Amino acid sequence: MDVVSLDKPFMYFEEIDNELDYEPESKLPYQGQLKLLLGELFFLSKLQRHGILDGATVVYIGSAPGTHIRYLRDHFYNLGVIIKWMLIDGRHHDPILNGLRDVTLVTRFVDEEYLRSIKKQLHPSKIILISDVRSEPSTADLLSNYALQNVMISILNPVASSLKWRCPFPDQWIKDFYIPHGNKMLQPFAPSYSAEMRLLSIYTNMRLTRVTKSDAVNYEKKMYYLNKIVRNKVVINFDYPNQEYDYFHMYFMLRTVYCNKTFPTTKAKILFLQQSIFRFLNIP
Ligand SMILES: Nc1ncnc2c1ncn2[C@@H]1O[C@H](CSCC[C@H](N)C(=O)O)[C@@H](O)[C@H]1O
Repeated sequence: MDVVSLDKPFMYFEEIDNELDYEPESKLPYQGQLKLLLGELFFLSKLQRHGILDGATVVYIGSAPGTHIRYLRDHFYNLGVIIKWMLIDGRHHDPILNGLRDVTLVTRFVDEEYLRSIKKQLHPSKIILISDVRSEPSTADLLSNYALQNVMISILNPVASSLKWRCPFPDQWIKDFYIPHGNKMLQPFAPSYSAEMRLLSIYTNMRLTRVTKSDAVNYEKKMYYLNKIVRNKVVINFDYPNQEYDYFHMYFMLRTVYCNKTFPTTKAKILFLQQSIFRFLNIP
């Protein structure tokens, strides 16, 4: 691999400072669950900092199988953060999520009508929304997914939200569509050439923004450069057992996390955290 020297990785899509023409030419065990757990630990730990997580109910739509969620719940539980978890999915969840009084498992495909019923039952408690719903998917599938996610926000009115965000590819465009305002958080350990990110919103009332076909091209080119060039560098100045970019990226995400244990160095804290995550997910 190519070596490089960085002060920080790209955390949000806007920071990508170069593009590359997509080329059609296209590793870790349970990498999907690792990718989710990191982005959700990041998003939730940022809510912990703003003090809006304590006393909240996390509503996770499309959570099945959700093996990683058991690590989230344990993490904040051991931190003393009071959280209620409600995991709603058509498919069955990982049985590792069984027997937890603060985790409610719901087997159902959410529609507008049901979204109103869970809002009425949770109101006026703080709701935090996490959506990973997906119906390969077509641009029509994505458009329906993103329309449902919008309905999620307008009805559930969460204090904050994390939404699956992958723009349709320009050569599969259909129409302009709208998505919420938010920060486009990049995902370490995503599939080699995935252009998917997490749209993180903290609502002060939401505002929608139009996504055009020229935006689809910007996404394609920036994500390709990120996946082809950036994510294939070794950060030679980084002080860590593994210097590959994705670990550099993971490192910066993990240092926002809270810990009950005290460590002599930030590096020791990240190292302990990374091992704990990997051991639970069965990753060498
Ligand atoms: N309307 C809907 N309501 C609930 N779940 C939905 C849905 N549409 C799609 N899904 C779910 O979206 C999921 C996409 S994959 C989800 C992965 C999950 N976050 C994990 O932790 O492993 C599927 O499990 C599918 O059942």
